[PDB]
Amino acid sequence: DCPPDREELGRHSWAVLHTLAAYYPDLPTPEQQQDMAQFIHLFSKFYPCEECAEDLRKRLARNHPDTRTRAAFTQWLCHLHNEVNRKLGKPDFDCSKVDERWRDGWKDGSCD
Amino acid sequence: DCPPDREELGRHSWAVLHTLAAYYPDLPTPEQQQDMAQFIHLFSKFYPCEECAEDLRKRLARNHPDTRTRAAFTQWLCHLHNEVNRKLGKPDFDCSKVDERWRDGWKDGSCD
Ligand SMILES: Cc1cc2nc3c(=O)[nH]c(=O)nc-3n(C[C@H](O)[C@H](O)[C@H](O)COP(=O)(O)OP(=O)(O)OC[C@H]3O[C@@H](n4cnc5c(N)ncnc54)[C@H](O)[C@@H]3O)c2cc1C
Ligand SMILES: Cc1cc2nc3c(=O)[nH]c(=O)nc-3n(C[C@H](O)[C@H](O)[C@H](O)COP(=O)(O)OP(=O)(O)OC[C@H]3O[C@@H](n4cnc5c(N)ncnc54)[C@H](O)[C@@H]3O)c2cc1C
Ligand code: NA
Ligand code: NA
Ligand SMILES: [Zn+2]
Ligand SMILES: [Zn+2]
Ligand SMILES: [Zn+2]
Ligand SMILES: [Zn+2]
Ligand SMILES: [Zn+2]
Ligand SMILES: [Zn+2]
Ligand SMILES: [Zn+2]
Ligand SMILES: [Zn+2]
Repeated sequence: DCPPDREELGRHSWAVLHTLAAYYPDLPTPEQQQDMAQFIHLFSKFYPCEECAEDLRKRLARNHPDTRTRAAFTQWLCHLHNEVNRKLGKPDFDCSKVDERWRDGWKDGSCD
Repeated sequence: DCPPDREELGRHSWAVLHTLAAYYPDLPTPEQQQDMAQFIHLFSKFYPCEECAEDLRKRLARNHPDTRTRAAFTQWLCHLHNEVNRKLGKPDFDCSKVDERWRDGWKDGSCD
């Protein structure tokens, strides 16, 4: 029960972000589309890893969140995460698997 | 690497929320105060535990986030969490300890 470090906070943050994405509507209202884009922007203002937050705001200044549908947003966010992975020398996550990882469980049923 | 369940997602969500609070400014601008209140409201719209999110929106409809300073917000959020703890038959967290838990580490140095 110590304050989470960069690694622990980062993992939990992605878990939160990818989970919210995984359950976002397939057919969001215009308000939901605006709200979710604003949510990601606000996260970028307050994420307390200052280097991380700066990096993120830079990225979002060009690459605005795609919140048009669940499919779009889950893909958008998976790609954003892979950009961070690449910076940190981590492998790309296969974005075609984003639903298995964050909603449905692996196809082999190992999460059932 | 399975989709987090209610318990795992909840723990990580509180970790994220209390950490953002712990590092929020002592002297936030009016824009930061509005932004952080909006951030909490948006979280309440998208948190995918539907019972949880409903519960939260109900609470926030009366008890709006206090984002006036770091001290206020960390306390506000600790109290909000304790309301949820109480519903779930968990003990109250001592809010006077919120900085030890989420920023500084325990006074005994066990986190150093
Ligand atoms: C917006 C943001 C920005 C950050 N910027 C920085 C930074 O600039 N510098 C820095 O050092 N750290 C940064 N971090 C923290 C960093 O990205 C990691 O969270 C941290 O290094 C821990 O890495 P990890 O290997 O445990 O797994 P993480 O990258 O935390 O991934 C957690 C899990 O998510 C899954 N996953 C991995 N990639 C993807 C993907 N593309 N899509 C969907 N799921 C995936 C995997 O199952 C993985 O185990 C940032 C975090 C966030 C949320
Ligand atoms: C906004 C929100 C709402 C939720 N609503 C529900 C709900 O209606 N029903 C439901 O079943 N679950 C709900 N959850 C999930 C639930 O609150 C817990 O996260 C989950 O049951 C796991 O509990 P836990 O005992 O692991 O610790 P959590 O309550 O997840 O706490 C994690 C850690 O935070 C620290 N902590 C505990 N209390 C406080 C506090 N008051 N202030 C600061 N730090 C604290 C402790 O170190 C604790 O180990 C909600 C979560 C959130 C974020
Ligand atoms: Na660590
Ligand atoms: Na569990
Ligand atoms: Zn690292
Ligand atoms: Zn943790
Ligand atoms: Zn699109
Ligand atoms: Zn790219
Ligand atoms: Zn529970
Ligand atoms: Zn986890
Ligand atoms: Zn106040
Ligand atoms: Zn109360």
